[PDB]
Amino acid sequence: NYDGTEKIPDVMPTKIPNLLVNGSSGIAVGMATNIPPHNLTEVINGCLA
DNA sequence: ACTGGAGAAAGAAAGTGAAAGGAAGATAAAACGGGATTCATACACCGTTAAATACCGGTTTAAAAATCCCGTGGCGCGTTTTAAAAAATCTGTGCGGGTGATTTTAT
Repeated sequence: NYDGTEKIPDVMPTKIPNLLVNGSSGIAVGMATNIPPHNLTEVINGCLA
C-alpha cells in the first residue's frame, strides 16, 4: 500500500467474465472508454464455443 | 534660525443606499365556440292534369363583323440592388472518479 504496511491483490481470480457482462465507462487524458453490458448465458456459450 | 520629519486639518473626488416610473412581464374573470339529446314539424317522394313553351318555314334589317392606315405607349433586354434561404461555424451539457469549500435551528 502507500505506507508499505499492508498487502493488496494485484488482480482478482474471477470465475465470471465481468467486463462483458457489466460493462465500463470512464474518462481519461487523451482517451476514453464506453462498453455496454451483455447477457451471461450467451457469453458462457461463446466461451465454450 | 533653520531643517526635515510627523501628526493633524481641510478640501475634493469616488462609492453608496434609496428613488418614481415605466415598459415588461405575469396571473384570473369573462365572453366565446364547439359537441351530445329531443323531438314536432316541415320536407322528400309518388300519381293527375291545364297550360306554358319549344320548334319549324320563310323574310329582313339593322347592327356587328371585317379591312386598311397610322401612331404611339407597353413589353423586352441588359445591368444593378436587396431581402431570403442555405451552408458553415460556435456554445452548452451530462456521464464518473478526483481537488477544495459553504448554511440554519434548540438548550
